[PDB]
Amino acid sequence: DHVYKIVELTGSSPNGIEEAVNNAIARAGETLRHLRWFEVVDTRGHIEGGRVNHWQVTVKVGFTLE
Amino acid sequence: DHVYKIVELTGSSPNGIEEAVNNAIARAGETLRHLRWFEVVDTRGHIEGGRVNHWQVTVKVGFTLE
Amino acid sequence: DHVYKIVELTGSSPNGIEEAVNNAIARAGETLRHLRWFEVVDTRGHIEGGRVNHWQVTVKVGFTLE
Amino acid sequence: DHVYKIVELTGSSPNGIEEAVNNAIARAGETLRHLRWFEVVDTRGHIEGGRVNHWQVTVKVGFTLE
Amino acid sequence: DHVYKIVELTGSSPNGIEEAVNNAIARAGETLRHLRWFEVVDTRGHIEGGRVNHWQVTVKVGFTLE
Amino acid sequence: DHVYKIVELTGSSPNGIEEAVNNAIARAGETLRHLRWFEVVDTRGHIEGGRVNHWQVTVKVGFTLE
Amino acid sequence: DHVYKIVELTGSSPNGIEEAVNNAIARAGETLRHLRWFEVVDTRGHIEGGRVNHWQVTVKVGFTLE
Amino acid sequence: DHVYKIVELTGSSPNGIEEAVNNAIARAGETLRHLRWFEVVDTRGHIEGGRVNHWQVTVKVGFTLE
Amino acid sequence: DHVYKIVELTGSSPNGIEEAVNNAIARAGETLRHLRWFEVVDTRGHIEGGRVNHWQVTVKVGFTLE
Amino acid sequence: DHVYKIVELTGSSPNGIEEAVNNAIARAGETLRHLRWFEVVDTRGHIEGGRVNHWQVTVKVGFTLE
Amino acid sequence: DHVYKIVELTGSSPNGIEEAVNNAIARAGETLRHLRWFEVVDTRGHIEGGRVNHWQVTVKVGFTLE
Amino acid sequence: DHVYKIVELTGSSPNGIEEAVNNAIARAGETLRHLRWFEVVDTRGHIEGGRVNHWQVTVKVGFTLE
Ligand SMILES: Cc1cc2nc3c(=O)[nH]c(=O)nc-3n(C[C@H](O)[C@H](O)[C@H](O)CO)c2cc1C
Ligand SMILES: Cc1cc2nc3c(=O)[nH]c(=O)nc-3n(C[C@H](O)[C@H](O)[C@H](O)CO)c2cc1C
Ligand SMILES: Cc1cc2nc3c(=O)[nH]c(=O)nc-3n(C[C@H](O)[C@H](O)[C@H](O)CO)c2cc1C
Ligand SMILES: Cc1cc2nc3c(=O)[nH]c(=O)nc-3n(C[C@H](O)[C@H](O)[C@H](O)CO)c2cc1C
Ligand SMILES: Cc1cc2nc3c(=O)[nH]c(=O)nc-3n(C[C@H](O)[C@H](O)[C@H](O)CO)c2cc1C
Ligand SMILES: Cc1cc2nc3c(=O)[nH]c(=O)nc-3n(C[C@H](O)[C@H](O)[C@H](O)CO)c2cc1C
Ligand SMILES: Cc1cc2nc3c(=O)[nH]c(=O)nc-3n(C[C@H](O)[C@H](O)[C@H](O)CO)c2cc1C
Ligand SMILES: Cc1cc2nc3c(=O)[nH]c(=O)nc-3n(C[C@H](O)[C@H](O)[C@H](O)CO)c2cc1C
Ligand SMILES: Cc1cc2nc3c(=O)[nH]c(=O)nc-3n(C[C@H](O)[C@H](O)[C@H](O)CO)c2cc1C
Ligand SMILES: Cc1cc2nc3c(=O)[nH]c(=O)nc-3n(C[C@H](O)[C@H](O)[C@H](O)CO)c2cc1C
Ligand SMILES: Cc1cc2nc3c(=O)[nH]c(=O)nc-3n(C[C@H](O)[C@H](O)[C@H](O)CO)c2cc1C
Ligand SMILES: Cc1cc2nc3c(=O)[nH]c(=O)nc-3n(C[C@H](O)[C@H](O)[C@H](O)CO)c2cc1C
Ligand SMILES: [Cl-]
Ligand SMILES: [Cl-]
Ligand SMILES: [Cl-]
Ligand SMILES: [Cl-]
Ligand SMILES: [Cl-]
Ligand SMILES: [Cl-]
Ligand SMILES: [Cl-]
Ligand SMILES: [Cl-]
Ligand SMILES: [Cl-]
Ligand SMILES: [Cl-]
Ligand SMILES: [Cl-]
Ligand SMILES: [Cl-]
Ligand SMILES: [Cl-]
Ligand SMILES: [Cl-]
Ligand SMILES: [Cl-]
Ligand SMILES: [Cl-]
Ligand SMILES: [Cl-]
Ligand SMILES: [Cl-]
Ligand SMILES: [Cl-]
Ligand SMILES: [Cl-]
Ligand SMILES: [Cl-]
Ligand SMILES: [Cl-]
Ligand SMILES: [Cl-]
Ligand SMILES: [Cl-]
Repeated sequence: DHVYKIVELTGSSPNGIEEAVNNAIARAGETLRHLRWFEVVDTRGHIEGGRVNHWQVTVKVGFTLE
Repeated sequence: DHVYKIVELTGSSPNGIEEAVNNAIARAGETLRHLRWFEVVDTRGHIEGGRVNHWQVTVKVGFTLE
Repeated sequence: DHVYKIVELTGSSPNGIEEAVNNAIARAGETLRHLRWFEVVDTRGHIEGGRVNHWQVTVKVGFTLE
Repeated sequence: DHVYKIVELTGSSPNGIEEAVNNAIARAGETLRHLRWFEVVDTRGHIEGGRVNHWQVTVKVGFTLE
Repeated sequence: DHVYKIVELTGSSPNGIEEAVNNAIARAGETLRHLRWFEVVDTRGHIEGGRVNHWQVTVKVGFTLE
Repeated sequence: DHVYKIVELTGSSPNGIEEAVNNAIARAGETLRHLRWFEVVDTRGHIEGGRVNHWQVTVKVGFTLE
Repeated sequence: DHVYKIVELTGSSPNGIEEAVNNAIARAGETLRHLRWFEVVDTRGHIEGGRVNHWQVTVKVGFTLE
Repeated sequence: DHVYKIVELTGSSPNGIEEAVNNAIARAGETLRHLRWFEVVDTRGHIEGGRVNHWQVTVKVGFTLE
Repeated sequence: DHVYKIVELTGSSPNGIEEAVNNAIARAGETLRHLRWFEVVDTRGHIEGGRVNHWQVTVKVGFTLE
Repeated sequence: DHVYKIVELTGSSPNGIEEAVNNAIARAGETLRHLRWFEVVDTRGHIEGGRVNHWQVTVKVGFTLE
Repeated sequence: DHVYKIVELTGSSPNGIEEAVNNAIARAGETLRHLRWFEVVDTRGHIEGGRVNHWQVTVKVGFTLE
Repeated sequence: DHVYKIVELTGSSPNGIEEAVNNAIARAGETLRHLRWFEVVDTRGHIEGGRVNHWQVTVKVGFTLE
């Protein structure tokens, strides 16, 4: 039966990890269809002043190809 | 002296990463004894609609065998 | 152009992942200068009673050497 | 001269590993062109009753961009 | 919500890879309950004469703890 | 705030590593927009006679989705 | 044929690496049966004063399930 | 006691994974002696038309040196 | 006898990989002493226009502590 | 609460692994303070004649920053 | 059809990465036959004065056994 | 200048890790020439009764080809 595609995206947020991945999954939902699962590959961030100003979570999203 | 066992559990939460690991550690605490440390091995999730509905954190938990 | 040094630090917090990394980055900012980016290498923790009492996030922080 | 794109797909089959990858490569062949090589990244599966009902092989497929 | 345990088992078979994992999953199903997914970690084997006499596939099996 | 996509490309050159990645980035720039960073994942090549005739560098390219 | 379970243990010793793994295998031998092979995953330790006071070797032990 | 050498071979087959490794092991058995164990390192393949025409399993074979 | 320290630095150059590492090693040579070996951990870069404007090679440098 | 720094050192000894790491930890203890834990990253060595004359164990040492 | 052997060599050069691998492939072509592909495993080097005097690229070369 | 070959051997010993590698390096020195360095890839062992009877250290040995 089924075939899936896995794209790598990195979501950003000034607020934290969960927010960063949700942004990435929201932006994927706009353009792709049948989002099933994801996997966090990596957590990074930008430092401004002496503080984190962007959390950057890169993520693999699995979705059904029809 | 002592010997430790490491078990692999994956906790689930609709709320996020810290809640998902806490759930895993709570469930381990009911059945095992002398939980000492843990390590996150992996963060994954399920997507429903175009949103994350389950954060799935898999974790290794170390505990003393007596 | 520029050369950067990457140091490995692990931040601690009784509250969670983002707080743990912020602590690490705060302490780095006191002593180093020109902090540019970071990467999370590893999330660990201590368990007291049957609950997490310390989140330990180890992180690599990149900063410009002048 | 040539530049290649690598896409990550996961093929499914109730029958086994080879069949799962063939399904993934068939579905890629429908939409893409000049498939040259593949690499198995990962073998997973779903368990129903106490038996495997889906073999899930994830695969990287390299193809020529023209 | 839910919590899963992941155990590592290595199944054996003189016939090949799918049979080896099925054996492992069968033996897990006898003793454990609510087997949900698995992941192949590793494929090894024993060589007798100049031929493979045992396929050894080590696998991670996830199951719901209730 | 922002969201990035990461695509995997492998560039080719009969001259060497830098040229191979530049080709890949050139070809990505024709079709994609807002290329921000890249990472080398892997260096391979084809041998013809007893000499390298193609350097194949596979690379991950990050770019802003708008 | 045979199906094996692999458990992860970490043995401790104030003396060194071999002693640490032997303690882990001894404690496994008390409770499990048909220990066949082991693999070292990791060597760690505790530092007291400015000296190692515990060698911590984590180890995967494979054993036959009957 | 003994000392072993591990050589890396990749076997090929138009039929599948088990056949590919058997070929590699057969060819090793012709030239080497006392083949004891193997480990799969990697599964790759060539695509011709839109179909797999070669399965290429690379494998590490351990054998006793006398 | 001798004990070594390994620091992680990332060198930059608009020209390529070797120049980037040389810059890192030059800047290490100014401040440290007895540089013995290095290892490349990682090759990254910045893209400006549709072209690489900085090669970023991160490197581990080993040097004798006396 | 607390923040730790992890430094990478490689200790040497003509005698063996434990001696090598002890030398590394001794040299760290002279200069740094509040050494808490270590992890072995890697074991290497130099061969002179047809024998090992230096054991080189590289190690990560964690210590409290105050 | 076929069977390949992979050997691991490390080529050296005072000039850089491409030269180092070419040396390794040249020396392999003298003694082996039917060199098909290679893969860079690792880039290291020796530092003399405060400068790189040898680039050491270790490489895996695949060649047809007939 | 120079070119090195890396071979993978696994040394055995009922006594421990250092002895097992020394055996591997001794057996390599009988047949090969100009052994320069080695790296430990892996520590395994056989369990007899409830005790380790063979320590199996696999090692990569680098030697000059002339
Ligand atoms: C090796 C390397 C890694 C970097 N990683 C990141 C990153 O993960 N996130 C980020 O926002 N910027 C990253 N940067 C950009 C960094 O913040 C940069 O030095 C300044 O943004 C421009 O000098 C990286 C730069 C280098 C050289
Ligand atoms: C390779 C692969 C990985 C998957 N990983 C997950 C996961 O991490 N979490 C999850 O809830 N479901 C996972 N699923 C199940 C996925 O959500 C599935 O397609 C639907 O649940 C049923 O089609 C996975 C499926 C595949 C094929
Ligand atoms: C292999 C190993 C790993 C450990 N990792 C951690 C850790 O990540 N964080 C921590 O607070 N303690 C850690 N500990 C210490 C653990 O909590 C310890 O058993 C008690 O603190 C003292 O016995 C570790 C201990 C061992 C043996
Ligand atoms: C960490 C994790 C990994 C999973 N991986 C897979 C998978 O690889 N394939 C799959 O079909 N389902 C997967 N699932 C879904 C699993 O079968 C799930 O529990 C049920 O499908 C719904 O509860 C996964 C779930 C979790 C939590
Ligand atoms: C490093 C090492 C790895 C081994 N791996 C396996 C294995 O994966 N499967 C197996 O049946 N035997 C394995 N053996 C045992 C091997 O077959 C052994 O030499 C004979 O069984 C007894 O000498 C291994 C032995 C060593 C030293
Ligand atoms: C395991 C494997 C890996 C290969 N890798 C490459 C590669 O990285 N680049 C390439 O041009 N060809 C590669 N080839 C193709 C190789 O050059 C092939 O043997 C001839 O091109 C056709 O026989 C590979 C073949 C195999 C079996
Ligand atoms: C990231 C991390 C890793 C640690 N790993 C270990 C370990 O491997 N062994 C150990 O005995 N203690 C470990 N500890 C505990 C460490 O010794 C701790 O700081 C003191 O024991 C209590 O502060 C670890 C602590 C942290 C934060
Ligand atoms: C990065 C890369 C990896 C490759 N891997 C393989 C492989 O695993 N097996 C294979 O038969 N050919 C492989 N090839 C060769 C591929 O099939 C090639 O593009 C055509 O054979 C000649 O253009 C590879 C080529 C590249 C550039
Ligand atoms: C996950 C991630 C990785 C990045 N890595 C790098 C890098 O390696 N080098 C770099 O110069 N900039 C890097 N950047 C910064 C990137 O160029 C950035 O999007 C722009 O510099 C500012 O938006 C990175 C950014 C992200 C989100
Ligand atoms: C890829 C590579 C790795 C090396 N690793 C080591 C090492 O781990 N320890 C060491 O003492 N020397 C090492 N050497 C140096 C080696 O012993 C060298 O050939 C002689 O010391 C000088 O020719 C290495 C050399 C190369 C080319
Ligand atoms: C952990 C370690 C790694 C080393 N790696 C290398 C290497 O990659 N190349 C090299 O030429 N020498 C290497 N050396 C040798 C290093 O240059 C050595 O300190 C001097 O050559 C003799 O003291 C290494 C030494 C150690 C201890
Ligand atoms: C996955 C696997 C790994 C093994 N690894 C080893 C090993 O590292 N050393 C060894 O002596 N035997 C090893 N064996 C052989 C093991 O000891 C075996 O069960 C008995 O020797 C014959 O049943 C392995 C067997 C399996 C299935
Ligand atoms: Cl990917
Ligand atoms: Cl950003
Ligand atoms: Cl996945
Ligand atoms: Cl595990
Ligand atoms: Cl769930
Ligand atoms: Cl641990
Ligand atoms: Cl802490
Ligand atoms: Cl980085
Ligand atoms: Cl499926
Ligand atoms: Cl590839
Ligand atoms: Cl378990
Ligand atoms: Cl999983
Ligand atoms: Cl090409
Ligand atoms: Cl990245
Ligand atoms: Cl302890
Ligand atoms: Cl194993
Ligand atoms: Cl830069
Ligand atoms: Cl090193
Ligand atoms: Cl590091
Ligand atoms: Cl030394
Ligand atoms: Cl650690
Ligand atoms: Cl190898
Ligand atoms: Cl050299
Ligand atoms: Cl090496």
